[PDB]
Amino acid sequence: HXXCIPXEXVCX
Repeated sequence: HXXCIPXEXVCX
């Protein structure tokens, strides 16, 4: 939701 952060973070 709202984007993705690769490494430390989430997709969605």
